[PDB]
Order: sequence, then C-alpha cells, then structure tokens
Amino acid sequence: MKIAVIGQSLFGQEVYKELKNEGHMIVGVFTIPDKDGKVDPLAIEAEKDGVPVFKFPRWRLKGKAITEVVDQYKAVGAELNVLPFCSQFIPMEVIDHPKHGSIIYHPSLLPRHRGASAINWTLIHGDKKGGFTVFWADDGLDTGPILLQRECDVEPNDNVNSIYKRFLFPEGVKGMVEAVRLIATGKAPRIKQPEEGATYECIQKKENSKIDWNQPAEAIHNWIRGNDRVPGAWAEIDGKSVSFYGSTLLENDHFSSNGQPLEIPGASRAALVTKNGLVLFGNDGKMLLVKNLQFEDGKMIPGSQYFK
Repeated sequence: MKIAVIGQSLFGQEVYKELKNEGHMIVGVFTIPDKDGKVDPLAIEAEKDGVPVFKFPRWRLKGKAITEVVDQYKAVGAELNVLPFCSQFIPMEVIDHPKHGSIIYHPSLLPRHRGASAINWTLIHGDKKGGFTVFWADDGLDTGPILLQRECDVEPNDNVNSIYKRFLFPEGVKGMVEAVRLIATGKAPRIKQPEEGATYECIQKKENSKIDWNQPAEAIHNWIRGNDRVPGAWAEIDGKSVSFYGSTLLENDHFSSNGQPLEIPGASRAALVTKNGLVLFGNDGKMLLVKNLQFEDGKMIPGSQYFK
C-alpha cells in the first residue's frame, strides 16, 4: 500500500527500508531539518531511492496547523502514515488524513509510560518488564488503541542504549512491519488501552536529569542507567557539571578503600575513585560503580582516571 513515513533517526531509516522491501510504495518521507552538517538517516535513505523528502521544522504555529505543510503532506496521497520516533507534533488533520489513519511505534508497554522518554522511565522506575507497542494514533498522548505489543525482560544493569539495541530497536522494526502487514491483509485490531496501569512521565532533558543523591543506591543506579546515554544523568563535582555513564550495583568489597576519596556535593558520603571506576554511595550506604564520566566539553573519561 501507499505509506508516508513521518519520523527520524536510524530506527526511522530501518522501518522505511523494511517497509519498502516488503513491497509498499513509500510516497513520502517527512522528517527533521539538517542541523546542519548532518542530514537525518531517514532523509539520506529516502533520497537515495528517489522518494520525496520533506524537512519541516514544524507542523503547526501558535497552536494551528500550518496549511502549506498540510497540503504538501496531502499531495503524496498516503493510505497510511507510519510514525517511528516522530519528535514533532503532528496535527490531527495529517494523523486522520489517510484511509487507514496513522500508527505509531512507542517503546513501552502502553498504557504504562506514555510520553516521549518511555525507555528512560522504564529503567528509572526499575521495571522488570519492558517492551514496545504499535498503536493507532488518536488525539491524546500515546493513548490510542493498541495494534500489537511485544515484551522483553529488563536487565538489572540495562541502560537506555543496551535495552534499545538488544530488543526495542530490532524487534521494533519487525513489529512495525508485522503491523503494516496486518493492516494490509485487513485484520489489524484496535485494542482500546486499559485505564489501569496508565502512567505519564516527563520528557528527559539535561535540565531535569540532575542526580538526587538522597536515595538508595539502587534508585541512583536506576536514575543513572535510565538516562545513559541520553540525556545523561549529571551532578556537580568540584565546581563543574559531570555526567555519569555505565553504572552497575555492587556487593561486598570493602571497598576496597584502596581507592582515592572523592568529595561530591550532596552525596551521602564521599565517593571512591578505584581502578575499576567511580564507586558511589546511596543514602543506605550501599554502593554502585560508574564506568565513565563526561565533562561540560563532551570529553568522555573512564571514572578510574578522575585524578590520573
């Protein structure tokens, strides 16, 4: 069938490629502008294939849909919109335009974790199960009826990147293809999302990913891994903002106290720079180990080398 892809990133690129190779006519690709030496991966791939590529900075202005962008969208005549990681607000005029409406990939077990940082909050809350949902867009925020869903186990030391790469990305592409297949054969369902279990969490930016040290080590570990790599959990250390990556909870080594004491403002207790990384303490006195640190200038550095 005729499909418009509205999204961005590698995931968008992969969904576009698999849908095209399934035999679907991609009539248009709607993604983000270059910024600015960098073209979005979905834009690159579609352009290679001679598919119309649109780079709208925005779809609406002062709450109202922008007519130019809506008409340009409608010109390609999609019978279905597919939205893999759309970071822009898409007007319901576009959403409802095609024959089959629009479907959206969302990396949580809806109705849990509605909102654009679902993966982060899956880990921040320490969920044991995670996964993705493909759902039909309605006017709400990730509230639309479910087409399909897929589950995976969350690992104790999963960060955003690892759960994404192990399951959410590759199984997500497969799930998007299967969903379009179900729509094409005419048997895709619409399961109204249940009320119970529904949550929303805020979008994770640098501005709101600052570490609260007054928590158990397990909560701090979850916060750090739940923002690793993006946007990066951070705290102040000796004057400057430092991001923490590659966390794991520890057991019983004592501690080995062979490490070098590192004062961290607000921390329950001074940290330890050890040969294996930065040992941090929660308010329960329990430890986590951070592998890497990054400073204001994106300079990444192993935790073990803070002083060295």
